[PDB]
Amino acid sequence: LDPGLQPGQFSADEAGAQLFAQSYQSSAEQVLFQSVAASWAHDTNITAENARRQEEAALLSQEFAEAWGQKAKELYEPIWQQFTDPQLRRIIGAVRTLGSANLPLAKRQQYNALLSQMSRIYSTAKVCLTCWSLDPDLTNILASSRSYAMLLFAWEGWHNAAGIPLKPLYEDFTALSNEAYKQDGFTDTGAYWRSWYNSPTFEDDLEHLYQQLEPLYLNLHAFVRRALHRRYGDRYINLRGPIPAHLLGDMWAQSWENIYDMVVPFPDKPNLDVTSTMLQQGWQATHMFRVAEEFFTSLELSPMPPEFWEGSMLEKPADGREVVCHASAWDFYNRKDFRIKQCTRVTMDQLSTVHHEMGHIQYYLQYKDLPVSLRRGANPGFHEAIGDVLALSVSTPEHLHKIGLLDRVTNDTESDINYLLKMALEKIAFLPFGYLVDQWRWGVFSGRTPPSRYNFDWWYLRTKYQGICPPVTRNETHFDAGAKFHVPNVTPYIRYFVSFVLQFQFHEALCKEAGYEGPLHQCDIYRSTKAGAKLRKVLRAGSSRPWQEVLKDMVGLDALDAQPLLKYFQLVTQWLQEQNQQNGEVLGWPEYQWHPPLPDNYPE
Ligand SMILES: *[C@@H]1O[C@H](CO[C@@H]2O[C@@H](C)[C@@H](O)[C@@H](O)[C@@H]2O)[C@@H](O[C@@H]2O[C@H](CO)[C@@H](O[C@@H]3O[C@H](CO)[C@@H](O)[C@H](O)[C@@H]3O)[C@H](O)[C@H]2NC(C)=O)[C@H](O)[C@H]1NC(C)=O
Ligand SMILES: C[C@H](N[C@@H](CCc1ccccc1)C(=O)O)C(=O)N1Cc2ccccc2C[C@H]1C(=O)O
Ligand SMILES: *[C@@H]1O[C@H](CO)[C@@H](O[C@@H]2O[C@H](CO)[C@@H](O)[C@H](O)[C@H]2NC(C)=O)[C@H](O)[C@H]1NC(C)=O
Ligand SMILES: *[C@@H]1O[C@H](CO[C@@H]2O[C@@H](C)[C@@H](O)[C@@H](O)[C@@H]2O)[C@@H](O)[C@H](O)[C@H]1NC(C)=O
Ligand SMILES: [Cl-]
Ligand code: NA
Ligand SMILES: [Zn+2]
Repeated sequence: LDPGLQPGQFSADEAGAQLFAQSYQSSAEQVLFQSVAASWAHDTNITAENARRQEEAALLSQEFAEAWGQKAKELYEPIWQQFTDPQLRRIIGAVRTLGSANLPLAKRQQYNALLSQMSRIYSTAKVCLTCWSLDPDLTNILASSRSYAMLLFAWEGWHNAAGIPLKPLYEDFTALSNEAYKQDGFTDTGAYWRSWYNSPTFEDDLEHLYQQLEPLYLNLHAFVRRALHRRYGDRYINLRGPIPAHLLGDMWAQSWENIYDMVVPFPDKPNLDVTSTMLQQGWQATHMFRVAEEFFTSLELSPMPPEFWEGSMLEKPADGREVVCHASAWDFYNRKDFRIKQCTRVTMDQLSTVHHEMGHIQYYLQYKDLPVSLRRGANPGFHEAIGDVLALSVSTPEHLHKIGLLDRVTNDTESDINYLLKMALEKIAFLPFGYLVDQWRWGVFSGRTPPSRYNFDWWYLRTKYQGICPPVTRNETHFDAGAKFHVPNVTPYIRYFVSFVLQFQFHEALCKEAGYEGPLHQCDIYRSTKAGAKLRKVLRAGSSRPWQEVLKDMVGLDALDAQPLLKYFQLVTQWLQEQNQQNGEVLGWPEYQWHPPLPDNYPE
């Protein structure tokens, strides 16, 4: 560790702790910068040499964390929790958590190499028949093919290609992860991840929210399944069974907006999927980012800096390069560089993704002057919800009209149902998946799910929550969890479930603040500078204050609450119920064992 990056001496008291944190800050920014830069060089240009550089950057970060972590303990262990400066308690709190820096060097190198290889396997996997990548090829097939066999080929090929090779590495990762966080005093890595919400009743709180949301999901499910039956027939759709996992428009069945064309109740109202118009009008990636930016400046939030437009990767490279395509927003921790890396396609759902990612950037811009340790969301759910909140306004027919993507506007009950259904396919359908992923991982971390039940426990949860089944037989050679990015990339998931609740709480608060008086799902906060100021206050706080308090100041409540989401969707909730009753549907999938047959001519 460079002389310049090592900790010196400070008095063992609060005034010295302030001096400590300031000195940490100065060297931390240099260490984070080099680490994020090496990650960037790799992820926008995957090569062995880039990987080796990234691995060395990670080791350097571990060394830093160890020196400053050990020093924070040495000087402040008896007294940090009693400090008068609450920001300073949070900073010391973060600095003394060593994580992977608790590993001896040899396990460090093994841990870093495992992360690097899991990521390289996920992002370079291909399905060959001439090889299809996940982005754009397999995404497009899953989104717009309607051929059972083609969808099955893409689904099965992806799951096999990414998942199977990941399993030995993921087992070794899990062991070392646990070994690391056990030395910081947690039972397993999952306990550590859960501690970020600082809520003794976290798991119970989540389960109480899910119980209120599940009826909506059950009703959406029944309706969609019925629509699928009418297209695919009773051989491949069981009206009392789970839905085959390849038919819902997405590789993970995680959101269903791409099958909107199959379920839309009133098809001679305005077409609410504007992808065509976007293509017809010749939208490019850059237009999508500029349109998102302009929403943000309409609120008197910050524009993207020059360094964002010069630095970002906003399209998949056409040169020789292999890249990580999964969309991400990057803070280089130097108060100056911020970038998005996305293999942007010209679709409506990607317009939302652009907003999601710009939400991350906007947070980075607003809190960049805080101490590095506080440069994060009030909780991880907050960071994931910013961009989605704006995208709720953008997707309203009224707003789409204003930006030239919808000629006709209508304000009638049929158009509303169409709109709310489209939104339920995006939002309601995700809830079970958003909940289940970390249940899987918590079980793996705690040892409840050993390697010998990875796929068994995955599909138990996928069926339990989502009501889907694999369209071909799976066994424990398969590692279907590892065919989802966040798993080999070691990115927590529960944040997305929290996000999907939070974003409706935020939407209701910002619509109220903007003076809007109509139904929640028709609110557009565009150009509301009052809404901007309320949102800006959250962003600027970073993690400096308890998330419960930040939320209370924003929405008038100190807890996650499903009531705003329920109110948003009220009309379609009522309507789907009535439709399912009228059609004689069974809610749920009591034939839980059912799986579809293979096609006759398959794979050939
Ligand atoms: C789409 O249409 C709805 C419904 O509009 C109502 O019924 C229609 C058939 C017409 O007769 C309309 O004239 C009628 O308002 C619109 O929602 C309605 O918005 C208004 C305000 O924009 C709401 O009124 C407010 O009520 C509060 C008290 O509760 C007062 O303090 C305010 O001064 C204001 O009068 C009204 O509650 C609301 N009604 C419903 C059904 O919720 C909706 O705004 C419109 N959509 C768009 C995007 O224009
Ligand atoms: C596109 C996005 N990408 C992550 C990237 C997270 C990441 C963290 C650390 C290193 C690399 C990447 C994000 O920015 O958070 C995403 O992964 N989802 C958002 C999203 C948006 C709408 C609906 C659901 C979700 C969940 C999630 C997903 O698509 O699975
Ligand atoms: C992708 O990364 C490689 C390194 O892994 C880059 O190649 C280096 O480029 C510099 C400047 O042209 C050369 O001096 C080095 O000798 C190259 N190293 C190797 C081992 O090839 C490459 O330029 C990167 N590609 C892009 C488009 O950024
Ligand atoms: C796991 O499965 C592999 C591939 O085939 C799968 O199982 C057979 C029986 C078919 O039903 C097929 O549709 C499935 O996808 C096998 O090659 C493998 O040996 C199986 N068992 C083990 C222990 O890996
Ligand atoms: Cl999280
Ligand atoms: Na999609
Ligand atoms: Zn995100």
